[PDB]
Amino acid sequence: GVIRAIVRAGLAMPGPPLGPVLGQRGVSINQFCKEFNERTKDIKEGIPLPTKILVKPDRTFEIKIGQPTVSYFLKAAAGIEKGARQTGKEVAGLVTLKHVYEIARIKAQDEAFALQDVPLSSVVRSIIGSARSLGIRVVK
RNA sequence: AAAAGCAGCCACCAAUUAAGAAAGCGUUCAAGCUCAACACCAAAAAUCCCAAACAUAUAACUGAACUCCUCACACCCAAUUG
Ligand SMILES: [Mg+2]
Repeated sequence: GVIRAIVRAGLAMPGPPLGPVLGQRGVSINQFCKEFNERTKDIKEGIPLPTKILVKPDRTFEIKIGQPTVSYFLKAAAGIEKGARQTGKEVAGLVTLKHVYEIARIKAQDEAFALQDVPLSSVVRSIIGSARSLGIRVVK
């Protein structure tokens, strides 16, 4: 019916997360990989991009890609790749306010990513809480 | 190389208008099914089980050599004794 993937854009086509996991349901991996590579080339690579693949009963696909994620997104915005081993103890990310405003503004895009709130405060609160759960803390 | 929500540890925020970084079930692994919440909502052993038997007429009856009623009283213990 519907599957949710998070394979990295730059990553061409692995095996487990796109081979047997999908073969059990019968698919055409060629077209899926081609569309994924096209969407990856359409924008700078090196960032995960979710997707809402719509598996039709006629063995046809209609991929629906979106904006980057939140984990790696904030990890790259703060400047640290690997996260903390124990949070919130092992602090790491220390983001200011202007960067948070900018990242929230550029994230406020795809409606499929839960954008049922008119103001942006409610939306940015979610990513702020997610960062708090991570080894990142909001400065100022 | 993997556990993403349950091989192991951390904090467990918070957007859905209004509620789990997940309380179970099932997944190598994700897939699927529920829940927390919201909208009216005790019996068994060998000859054969063993007293008939009734729930609905007024709390009181029956029941000794125990006590009493007429008379006179020494006349219900092993061994032993007087
Ligand atoms: Mg007498």
